[PDB]
Amino acid sequence: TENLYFQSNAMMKHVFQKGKDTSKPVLLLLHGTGGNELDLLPLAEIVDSEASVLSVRGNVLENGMPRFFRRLAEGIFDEEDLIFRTKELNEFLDEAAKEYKFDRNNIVAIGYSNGANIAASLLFHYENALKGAVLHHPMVPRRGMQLANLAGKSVFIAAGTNDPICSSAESEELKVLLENANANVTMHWENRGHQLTMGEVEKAKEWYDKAF
Ligand SMILES: [Ca+2]
Ligand SMILES: [Cl-]
Ligand SMILES: [Zn+2]
Repeated sequence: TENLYFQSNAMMKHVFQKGKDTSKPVLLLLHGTGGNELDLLPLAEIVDSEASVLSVRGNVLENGMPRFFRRLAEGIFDEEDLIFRTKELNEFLDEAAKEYKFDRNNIVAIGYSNGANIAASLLFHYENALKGAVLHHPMVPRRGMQLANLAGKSVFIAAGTNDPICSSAESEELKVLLENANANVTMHWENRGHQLTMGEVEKAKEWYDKAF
């Protein structure tokens, strides 16, 4: 491998695995709080082994734990940092699409928790940052904002029933927000709290094969 200059000087630390089949979506992976850019690598394998993988480590630290944007407390985001980091990530997919010579307009995100949130934030703020997105246990990134039209864009949302972190009503609030902007939104339910489960990944694979 020799994309060494970028890997060291880009706006964001990440790993890239060029895929067996370039025509398939580049899978953008976004860890949850306190994880890292390797956590979700198993997910991509289960979802589309042939697909290119771009996996990113967030630029913010909360008590030693990688996060994609600052929060004061669970569910209370720094809204100025959120937009700045959403922009930052969008401007980074720009440079990574050039540097690794893949199609800027064909990227699909698999995020978990905090990682899912910035992914949903991209959907909200930047019309064409993502072709689609798998959101494992997301929240509403921000309220009261005009979304652009998400016409040909498909979103998978996996949420939990007995979840001490995200209320199921807020998970549906997210669905509705997204549909009102003409996204096609599939929604799967698990009843095992906030943990990311095999159950959901298998349903995401299924969904993914049908949407792309
Ligand atoms: Ca500490
Ligand atoms: Cl978060
Ligand atoms: Zn959850």
